[PDB]
Amino acid sequence: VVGGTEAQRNSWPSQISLQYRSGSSWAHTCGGTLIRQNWVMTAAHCVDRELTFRVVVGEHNLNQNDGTEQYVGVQKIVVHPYWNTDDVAAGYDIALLRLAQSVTLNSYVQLGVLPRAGTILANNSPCYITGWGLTRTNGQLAQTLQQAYLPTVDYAICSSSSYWGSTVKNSMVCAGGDGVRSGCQGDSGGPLHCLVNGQYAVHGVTSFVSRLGCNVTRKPTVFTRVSAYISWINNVIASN
Ligand SMILES: *[C@](=O)([C]([N]C(=O)[C]1[C][C][C]N1C(=O)[C]([N]C(=O)C1=[C][C]=C(C(=O)[N][C]C([O])=O)[C]=[C]1)[C]([C])[C])[C]([C])[C])C(F)(F)F
Ligand SMILES: [Ca+2]
Repeated sequence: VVGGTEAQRNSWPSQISLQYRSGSSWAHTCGGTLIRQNWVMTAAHCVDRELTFRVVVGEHNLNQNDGTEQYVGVQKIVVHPYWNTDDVAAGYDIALLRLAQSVTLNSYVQLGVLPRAGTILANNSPCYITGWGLTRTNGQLAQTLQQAYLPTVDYAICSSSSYWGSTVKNSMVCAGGDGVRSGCQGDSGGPLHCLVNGQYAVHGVTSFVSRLGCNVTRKPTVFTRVSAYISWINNVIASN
């Protein structure tokens, strides 16, 4: 997250770090949100790959012992059936990951709240991204959870030619696009927390930003619109 600030240890307790085996040690590669105690929501393209995955909940500094961490393996990856690795811009960039045992909840570990199916935000909605991704284009990972105020840019505006054109669709959400603050690599798969009727809920999963760079004016960070995939989520979880 470029242009962020570091978050307080207990603000965003559904935040997770998704990591791989890197071999001898582990390496953050994306974010995720805790949505059940044995289930996490992240982006299909962060689990595209043949690596071993773990998840870390109660994580504030990726280095440094926090005193609050729980580390749990991933048992089972369900990618959207229509995701195609070649095409982030088609959408479906969404995956659920079954953990090997359920985490315990506390003040640093909590379940993400999901929007009602179908909800769409007004323009210029209040929303935060959070993550450990690069703090500059072609920079380095934060060591501490960062967060950045990114309000929404609605589908017609984000849709216009001066912004994403065509490449956005309506199964997606745009937020930011001011030139200063944005998502960046290593924030992929994590939450976009929006304020709606006094409670924060997770309305996006971080997907993509532009090839010219992370914080570019008029190319907002783009995310999977959670509210288009409610029924898919609940059907996976039901099934396993
Ligand atoms: C994540 O932290 C990171 N996301 C990405 O890395 C994603 C993964 C796939 C490519 N990603 C991009 O964000 C890249 N985007 C593009 O290269 C790109 C932009 C736009 C389009 C498009 O307009 N197609 C339209 C059409 O009409 O079909 C395609 C491709 C950028 C340059 C890096 C953060 C950036 C969120 C992680 F890094 F892990 F992946
Ligand atoms: Ca730590």
